[PDB]
Amino acid sequence: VLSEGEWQLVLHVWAKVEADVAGHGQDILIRLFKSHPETLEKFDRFKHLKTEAEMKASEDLKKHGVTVLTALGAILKKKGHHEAELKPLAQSHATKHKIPIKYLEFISEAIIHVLHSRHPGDFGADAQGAMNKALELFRKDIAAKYKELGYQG
Ligand code: HEM
Ligand SMILES: [Zn+2]
Ligand SMILES: [Zn+2]
Repeated sequence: VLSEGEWQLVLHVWAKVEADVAGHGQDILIRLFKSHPETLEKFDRFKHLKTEAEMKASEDLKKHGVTVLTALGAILKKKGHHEAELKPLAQSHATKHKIPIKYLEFISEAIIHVLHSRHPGDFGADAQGAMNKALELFRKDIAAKYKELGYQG
């Protein structure tokens, strides 16, 4: 798991995200969809977006990026004790949206990339390592719930 020093790194970086939730959210979803256009196919809501310029122009996509980062932030702030927050998310993503764990890996890479792009000075390799560990813990706990419900992978 994460050391206290590592949680400190994660939580101090997150405060920088909270200074511009919509901007980070929009950048992360666009990075995901450009890097892995197969992920776009899971969203009936967005699958009509064919080009990067169309994604940037979508107010609805920006709104969902706020939804995603708000939910992720609430989880990170629980410092590993996130069972009540994580369970409804695992439920809906396994049983309704049908999102494979690999796509959670892809969005984790997108988050790291955008944090680096927006915060090149402050987001050094130690914070990157710590953020990677936090996102791994998130995936590990979701995967456990997926396995319980008989989805896993
Ligand atoms: C950081 C990881 C993620 C977080 C925190 C997250 C959070 C959420 C939240 C809070 C909702 C709305 C409530 C719900 O339906 O559960 C949602 C909806 C959804 N999510 Fe996720 N999500 C994440 C990753 C993904 C990925 C990687 C995909 C697909 C590749 C995905 C697909 C969806 C879809 C299809 C919906 C329904 C959207 C709609 O039609 O309104 N999510 N997400
Ligand atoms: Zn891909
Ligand atoms: Zn706008």
